[PDB]
Amino acid sequence: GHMRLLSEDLFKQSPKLSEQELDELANNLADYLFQAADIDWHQVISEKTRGLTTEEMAKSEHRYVQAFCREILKYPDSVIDVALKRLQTGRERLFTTTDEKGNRELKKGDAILESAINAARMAISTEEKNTILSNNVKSATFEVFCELPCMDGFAEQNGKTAFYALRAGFYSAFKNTDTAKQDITKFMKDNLQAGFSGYSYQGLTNRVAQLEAQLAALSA
Amino acid sequence: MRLLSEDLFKQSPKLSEQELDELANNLADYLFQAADIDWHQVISEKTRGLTTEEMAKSEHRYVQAFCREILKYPDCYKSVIDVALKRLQTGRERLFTTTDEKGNRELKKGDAILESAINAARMAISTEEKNTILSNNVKSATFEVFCELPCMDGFAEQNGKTAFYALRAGFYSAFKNTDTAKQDITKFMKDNLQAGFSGYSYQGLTNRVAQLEAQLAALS
Repeated sequence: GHMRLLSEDLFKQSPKLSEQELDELANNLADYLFQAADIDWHQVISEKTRGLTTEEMAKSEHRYVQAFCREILKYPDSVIDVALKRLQTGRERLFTTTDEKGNRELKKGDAILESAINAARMAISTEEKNTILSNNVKSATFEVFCELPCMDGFAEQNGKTAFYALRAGFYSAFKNTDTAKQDITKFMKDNLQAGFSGYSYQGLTNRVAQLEAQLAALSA
Repeated sequence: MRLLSEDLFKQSPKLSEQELDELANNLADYLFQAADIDWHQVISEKTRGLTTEEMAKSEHRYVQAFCREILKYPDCYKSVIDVALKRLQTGRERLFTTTDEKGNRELKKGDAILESAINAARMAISTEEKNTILSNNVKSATFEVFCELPCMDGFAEQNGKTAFYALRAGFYSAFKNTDTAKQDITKFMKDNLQAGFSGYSYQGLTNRVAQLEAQLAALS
């Protein structure tokens, strides 16, 4: 199943999982983690395009440069920086638009580039992403992880300190980018299987209970 | 000293046992002084009635004082004593009654300013008495004065909601019923200052775990 979007029980029934779909769940939760990771596109597109021309960027691939540059369509327009700035200016409706089988012209408008950015996000192979990231993979991949449903309130249930422990155990999770994926999966698996206990606060409370009951019944 | 923004918790261990006890003690004392007394949770107390001659006798000094102060107006018929009460919060600004002794007065209303009556009650009260008047409502009040200390400042933000709650509960349970209460809390205080505060603290639950592991492996 594709639900890592399980609001909580992701961290609940994982404990609690036979090695099969635990190794599975960890693996493709990792795959999801990369696949979702934001690339901060503006530098990326500018550095891939330039110094080319409107018709000639639409020529290449690089699927994503194309997917993004299907937005030369709104109106006329290296010169992509121009596009960016000259667009994000207003949230209102100004820039003209094309007509295919019939006129839809004064429309977005402020596309928020969810149009173009999203298009790109759709058109980029994930590996290209891994390479293009190169150790910013840490903050980005972790940053998808943080907005997961399962991770929804962690910061305020467990506190700042527990949350930082988790970030740091995540960055320390993989070195170097070479094995990045294989690394992260590991971490996911090991946290999914038991836990997440501390970094959980309850996990810790329980850990201490059980841990002093086995320094208790040690009688022997 | 109290009011130490951070230090108190971190630097309380280790003060010499005499200094620790001085802190635990003067601390209980503060919690009890600063306790917000919140009258009108006292109205339904022995005003149920009527409830007429109370103000006459009113064994406990606070009712004697308070009432013998609030009896100088018409008492507000035609909606027990409750009717009259309402006329003085929303009475703003009615400017009504209080005939002396002689005539006039005209009046303080105000609705007027009960604050004279509550000044009466609170000046007519001791702190031990306060302990008495609270009655299992002591827990909450004394706690929400304890969170007003500088050391408690960001406690739920660093350690999270769950720990804040465990801390509360642990505090509330610090005392079985009223008899020994001032002592119990003191013991609890001393108890949590000597060591820690460890969990409830996040960091302390961690060290506590790793140390119970170091005792595990240190022996076995």
